[PDB]
Amino acid sequence: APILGYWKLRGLGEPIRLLLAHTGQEYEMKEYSFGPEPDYDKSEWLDEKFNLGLDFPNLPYYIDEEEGVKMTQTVAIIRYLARKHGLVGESDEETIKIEMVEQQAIELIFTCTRTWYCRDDDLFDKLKEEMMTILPGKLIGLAKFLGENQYIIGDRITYVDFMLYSILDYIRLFEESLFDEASSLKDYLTRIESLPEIEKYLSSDDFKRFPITGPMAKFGGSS
Amino acid sequence: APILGYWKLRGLGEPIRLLLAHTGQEYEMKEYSFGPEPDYDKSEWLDEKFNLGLDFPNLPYYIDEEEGVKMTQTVAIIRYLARKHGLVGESDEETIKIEMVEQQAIELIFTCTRTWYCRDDDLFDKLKEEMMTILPGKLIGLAKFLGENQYIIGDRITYVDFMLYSILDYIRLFEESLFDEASSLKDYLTRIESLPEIEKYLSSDDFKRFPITGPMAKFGGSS
Ligand SMILES: N[C@@H](CCC(=O)N[C@@H](CS)C(=O)NCC(=O)O)C(=O)O
Ligand SMILES: N[C@@H](CCC(=O)N[C@@H](CS)C(=O)NCC(=O)O)C(=O)O
Repeated sequence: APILGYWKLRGLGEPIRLLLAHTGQEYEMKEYSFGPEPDYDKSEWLDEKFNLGLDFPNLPYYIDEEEGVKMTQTVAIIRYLARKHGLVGESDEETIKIEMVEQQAIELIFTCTRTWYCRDDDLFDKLKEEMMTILPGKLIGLAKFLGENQYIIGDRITYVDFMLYSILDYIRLFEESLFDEASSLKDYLTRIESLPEIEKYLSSDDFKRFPITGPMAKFGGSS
Repeated sequence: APILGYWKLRGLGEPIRLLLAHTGQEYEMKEYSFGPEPDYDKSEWLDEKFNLGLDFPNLPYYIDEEEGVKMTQTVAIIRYLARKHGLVGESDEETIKIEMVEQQAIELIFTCTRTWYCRDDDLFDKLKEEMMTILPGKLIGLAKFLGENQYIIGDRITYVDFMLYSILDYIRLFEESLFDEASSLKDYLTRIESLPEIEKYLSSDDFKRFPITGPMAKFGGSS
């Protein structure tokens, strides 16, 4: 039984889980809980961080004793699963578009993370006003790149379609208004939400839209 | 004639340039300068940013009219060049270790960037203290992973060796002391610095260890 380990957060792990659900691959979900308020300690992880044989101990991690796989980097994990299930590029031309979108998606995660995890309230407002300036342009870039395609690379679904759903959804829940004039991307999310196994996943009583981030974060973090 | 476009900083562009020098590929370096103090305007870039036909306009970017390549994501760019010059994995097993190291290297960049660019003074101090706490453990992980290997993956150099060089060097310049319990990595930097074409590149009258970061940054922004 392959094992995916992560916090009880959508976070970075959700794209991987969406891919797994889509591809029908069975896995055990190993979840870690933070400690109580007001410090939300990571003892649950830190007591085991070095006992799993991981080279670069981190969450998330992916372990498959049967295939001798033991990894710990989100993008490395998802690319590995994508390669296995044929959800990668088939030309160098496709691979370029895909890896750009991958990296554009990760860029959105870093700009969102640097704000949502900000401790100072005054700095949070500066970071947010600043984000509200930056994000429309990124979403328009994505809409343009997508055009009238069903998925980001065409009518074939790729691993970055799952990486883009999660981050776009998180942003959506942060501020609907950012999508007020982006029906193209809202239509795209709805297309993904209607893939059978995704519908199944989002319907599960395990699934909840929040928490997205850790309990120490200003946005998300709170069921 | 391929064009690589970046600021006149080492930042995310340097790994790509180290690879290009190593592989003997000819390129034009298109550099952008910041404005005068104390605003350091980005006009040189922003005047032109959306007029280059890039899908996700950003620095760095890579353009090759001849092969119809036009990209804007550092990891995507370097992987593209790696694929073309055979500096990628030769099994899925190698590719896993490579992409882990890639992502571990990018993790180091995001930790150091979130600190060196910190707009607040109190948070900068906390982030620097947090960094000093986090980093020894990461470097030790890298030293262990490397062991008695000449390069990070083994005896064949890959693109993630150039990624790892740059970020380890930047960290070295930030605080030597961080390498006290992981001295294996200083030998590794020396091995990289002695590859013929790298030696050539680092010996150039155009090469300087600083500036690493932009001039608005709290560390690394001064030649
Ligand atoms: N909630 C964040 C991600 C949180 C997360 O996964 N953090 C990781 C670091 S990449 C972690 O806690 N690692 C465990 C450790 O500290 O060793 C998001 O939505 O992007
Ligand atoms: N010097 C920083 C990176 C600085 C950098 O390259 N910034 C990029 C962000 S990807 C930039 O200026 N891009 C913004 C743009 O092109 O508009 C480092 O240590 O890596």
